Amino acid sequence: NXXQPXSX
Repeated sequence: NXXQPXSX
């Protein structure tokens, strides 16, 4: 998860 690129 995260607003970051595909991850988690």
